[PDB]
Amino acid sequence: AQNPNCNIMIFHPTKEEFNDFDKYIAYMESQGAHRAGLAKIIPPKEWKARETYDNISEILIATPLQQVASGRAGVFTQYHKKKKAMTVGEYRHLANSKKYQTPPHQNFEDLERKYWKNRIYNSPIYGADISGSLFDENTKQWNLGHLGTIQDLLEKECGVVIEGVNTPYLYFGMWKTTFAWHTEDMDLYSINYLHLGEPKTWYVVPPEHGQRLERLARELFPGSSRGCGAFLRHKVALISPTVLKENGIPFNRITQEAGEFMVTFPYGYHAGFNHGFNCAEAINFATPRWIDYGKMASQCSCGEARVTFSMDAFVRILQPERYDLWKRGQD
Ligand SMILES: O=C(O)CNC(=O)C(=O)O
Ligand SMILES: [Mg+2]
Ligand code: NI
Ligand SMILES: [Zn+2]
Repeated sequence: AQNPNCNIMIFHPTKEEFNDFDKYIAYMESQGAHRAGLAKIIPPKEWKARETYDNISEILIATPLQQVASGRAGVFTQYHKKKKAMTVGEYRHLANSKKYQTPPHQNFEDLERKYWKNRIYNSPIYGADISGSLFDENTKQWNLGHLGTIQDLLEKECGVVIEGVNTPYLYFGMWKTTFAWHTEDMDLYSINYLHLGEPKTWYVVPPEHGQRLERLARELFPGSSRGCGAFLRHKVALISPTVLKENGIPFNRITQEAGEFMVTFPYGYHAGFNHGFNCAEAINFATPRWIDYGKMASQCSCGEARVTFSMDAFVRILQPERYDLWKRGQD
């Protein structure tokens, strides 16, 4: 079995290997990449997402989110307080202000220490889940706005035609902006490109060990656990690497830099933080290997998780028994 220790693998495709997305994902899996839950893909040196980032300041962040923490430094939840709209130019200024800027640090490890020590004492502002793309339409390889859709994959695999579309989202981050522990909707894959700015640190649990994370989460967030049998779908809970190590949960960490892709694999729990002002783009996708994960994905039916239009068909077709109860949570 390839990659039995579930290490995060890093790939360096040639420009020739960068032509066929599906084939390259399947190659990575042949080498065991999926076992980690997360892989890094460094694009060929000839490749570019677009010519420059000079003209992005007028993108609107219609609902910036202030991420307010509660709990203790290594075990906390965050809630998202909606703030007034601002442009990317305004947001970049805000991220760079004395109140919100990255502190002096030695290296990524020192910054990671400072994040876990101090995150809860600040409330950074995140521009998340903004429908759109920063890939030039003329970028033909690994353009996250031109991937094959999850609906077409399900049709090709299963023969059922369904409604729904599949489009990318932009994330504008600052120091301490945080993504809570989660898997993707319907345990899909995700791909994330860091277009510009400061890094993003990721933590990931191997898919084969996801239930160990869930068990710990139920212990650490006991009221949330009683409220919902899939409360990690709410995307609000954080657990530090120190805490994971204390409880014997297998995980790995890696820092993504501007110009690099990360792929998360089905049922790979992941969490992370941004080092400073940055812009990422991400999208879910599917492969044939995903189908069985989609059929087994947990679902939130308490009403908190509230997700896209397109998830309806996935639940309806892959999880008909759950559909009724899940839909009640949706409405
Ligand atoms: O970059 C972020 O804030 C969050 N991204 C993801 O969880 C992802 O790409 O799956
Ligand atoms: Mg603009
Ligand atoms: Ni994700
Ligand atoms: Zn729920």
